[PDB]
Amino acid sequence: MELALRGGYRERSNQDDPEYLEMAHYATSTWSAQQPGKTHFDTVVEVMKVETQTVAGTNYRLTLKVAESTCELTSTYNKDTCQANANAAQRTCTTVIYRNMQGEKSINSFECAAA
Repeated sequence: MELALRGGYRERSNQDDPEYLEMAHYATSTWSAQQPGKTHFDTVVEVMKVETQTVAGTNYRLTLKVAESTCELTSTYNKDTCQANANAAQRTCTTVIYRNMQGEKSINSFECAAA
């Protein structure tokens, strides 16, 4: 559930693999569903930075711009149907998704800066 190392992240391009965006939506929708007082999913406006660290498993550290979606938590999250309005408050969130060598992923951390 963790890969712990100081330094050793390598920047990757957000243009080079569609999985970074998929993982960003996974992390954002999953995290926001767990938050108190929340009525709607948060969604991913942009993957701003991608960095990865690998030993056997891999950490994906994604720096995201996130905003409240138009989808209620009582509905099923859909990445291409739950977009944020331009006037919704945006914030920067950083998430580390840990995927073990055998392909199982979890959200090791998800932290948002204030708007």
